[PDB]
Amino acid sequence: RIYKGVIQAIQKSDEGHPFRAYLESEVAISEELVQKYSNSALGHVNCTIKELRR
Repeated sequence: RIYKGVIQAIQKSDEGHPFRAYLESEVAISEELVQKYSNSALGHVNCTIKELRR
């Protein structure tokens, strides 16, 4: 129930996002990137990307 990332959330396209708002997303990805480690469970693969976050 993401809720935040619902279907209507697509409306964001209508809001014609600026640009910097997306950049900040880097903080979100950073959180996920670390979560990607889960993929590393399969020996290792996504963990390699984690290196980016350092």
